[PDB]
Amino acid sequence: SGFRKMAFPSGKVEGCMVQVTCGTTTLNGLWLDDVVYCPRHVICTSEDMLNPNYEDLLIRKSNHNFLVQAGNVQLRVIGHSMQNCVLKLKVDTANPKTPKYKFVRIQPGQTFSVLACYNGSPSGVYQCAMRPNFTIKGSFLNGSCGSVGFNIDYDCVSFCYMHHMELPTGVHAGTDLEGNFYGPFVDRQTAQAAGTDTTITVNVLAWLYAAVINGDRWFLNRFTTTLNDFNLVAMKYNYEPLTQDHVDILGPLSAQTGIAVLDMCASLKELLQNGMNGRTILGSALLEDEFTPFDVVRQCSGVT
Amino acid sequence: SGFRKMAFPSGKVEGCMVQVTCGTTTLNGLWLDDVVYCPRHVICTSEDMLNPNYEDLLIRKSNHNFLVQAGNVQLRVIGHSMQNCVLKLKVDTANPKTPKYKFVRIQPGQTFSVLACYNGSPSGVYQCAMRPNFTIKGSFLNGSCGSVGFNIDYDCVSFCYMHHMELPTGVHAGTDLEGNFYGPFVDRQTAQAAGTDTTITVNVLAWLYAAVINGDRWFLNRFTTTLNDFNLVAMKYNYEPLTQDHVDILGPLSAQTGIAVLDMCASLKELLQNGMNGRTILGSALLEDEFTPFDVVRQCSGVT
Ligand SMILES: Cc1ccncc1NC(=O)Cc1cccc(Cl)c1
Ligand SMILES: Cc1ccncc1NC(=O)Cc1cccc(Cl)c1
Repeated sequence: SGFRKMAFPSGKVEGCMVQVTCGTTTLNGLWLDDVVYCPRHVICTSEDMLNPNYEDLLIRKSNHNFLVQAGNVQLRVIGHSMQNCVLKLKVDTANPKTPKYKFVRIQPGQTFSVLACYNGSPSGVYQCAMRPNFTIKGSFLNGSCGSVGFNIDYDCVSFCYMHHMELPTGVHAGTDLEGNFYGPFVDRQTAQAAGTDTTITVNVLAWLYAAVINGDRWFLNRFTTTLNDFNLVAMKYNYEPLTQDHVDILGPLSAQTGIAVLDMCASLKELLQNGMNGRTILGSALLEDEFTPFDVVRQCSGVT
Repeated sequence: SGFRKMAFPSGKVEGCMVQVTCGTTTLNGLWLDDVVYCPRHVICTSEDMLNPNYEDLLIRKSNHNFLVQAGNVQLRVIGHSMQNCVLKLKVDTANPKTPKYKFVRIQPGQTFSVLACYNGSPSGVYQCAMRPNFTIKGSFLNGSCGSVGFNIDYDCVSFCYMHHMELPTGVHAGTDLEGNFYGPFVDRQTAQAAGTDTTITVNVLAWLYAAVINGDRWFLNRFTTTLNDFNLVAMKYNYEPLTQDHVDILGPLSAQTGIAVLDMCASLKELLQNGMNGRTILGSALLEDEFTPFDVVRQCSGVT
């Protein structure tokens, strides 16, 4: 019993964190096999960030200008290349701590753990969601760039995110491990708009199922609804429209609790229209959307 | 910018997790140097838990009855002893992954990271507080017993908690690494009362300081208060009385923000008396008490 915002154990990722220095800028890199991945803005100075020509900037750099340090040992850089917004530094040594891994581009609404790092050293781990507007509400300071987001399936680490930038609104933006930004963001010191962000409806419903399982049932009512009626309410409250695909992934939780998905939707509809009236659900006074249906199943069954 | 419920990187602790089996019961153990620590209830059957005589139960067991498995390799048990509510299994091999460590008994209101484990395998990491009533609101299932709570200071892991029991109210109880329970709990299948739990006032004030630093300032008002006036309000709302010691630890945050501690108390007083009026602070619709003043300083400065 109990429900927590749980992150994956960060050990396999800690063994991959390195510090990358280029000139005066230092940030985090990910050392997998004989390649170090880091944000390409490591090659910029503060003046460059206003409007960087990354190709021209990288041309003034050689293998010896990239200082890669793993813990306390220096790695020899024998190759460098830019792929989208990431730099790939070929080193002469394969990381002995390289776990089984994959690079994956996650979908908005999906969750992942973040290992926040400074100077190649891990400082903390937290669980977050990729917002529908492709931003993350992380906790990152200067020096955190290159910190990564991941998921773990038994022994395989699926890297999904690399931190690049804090928008003027305090929210965060980054790339997949191929250097493609999630969202319309560019790695430039210019005001950039994150779109209107919506609440991840399917995740809120999954979290209401987690609440029923853990004993918080006060919100369950004698009502039901339809996908069309519920979506009229979701639209009014800036919730993502619920589709049959979302209903299908809620199936295991609906089977476990015996509460049909559309019945849970009617509870959510009443919570949206009436608020919580000063009550809490799973220790929260608001509707939580950072737990996918898979996260609820994993946590509620103890998957290691 | 941004403020998250961040846990310590769990890597140094993952390398210590083992599975301990005794008869038909399996739970988690902590392998440090040549000793495996686990809850003593590993020696009980379901029938024993109603009223166990642990000394009599342990006498029927020999070194060979304790099956300790680290990952996939078996450890040879050469000694066994009971210290309070923990079993200490001497193994013939020192854990090569033993980090620098200490055993510490934490105070109520202090925070720590938990590495939830099943069959000696880590499944998740979350940050929590030891409640003033010595319980923790964790996320633990059957098989999680022996999962540990810790803090990390540079390279030293301070182990502070071992999970033993879920109370009939869904809250959790456990021991320090010397087997002493936090609270009045006994490792027995009997209804046990956790006292009245209060909100950790100093942690809420530290979190309001984290809010001001990150931009959420709407709650700041034109008022001030005294320790005695504030404590009258704290008493009414079941908040821990604030002492000069608490004011002293809030000093660094007060210096950083330029908001005197008693001015922050007046904001908290108005929030307690008026609620949030539908607003949020750091993405929360309630007053958060799981961040100590040290956690706010560490997170807001990027301590690795
Ligand atoms: C200071 C900080 C805080 C949190 N995360 C990240 C940062 N750093 C930056 O955003 C630096 C920067 C500036 C313009 C473009 C890019 Cl790609 C990166
Ligand atoms: C089932 C479960 C869920 C979460 N944490 C722990 C558990 N397990 C137990 O509480 C088992 C037990 C029973 C009576 C006394 C003691 Cl010390 C331990």
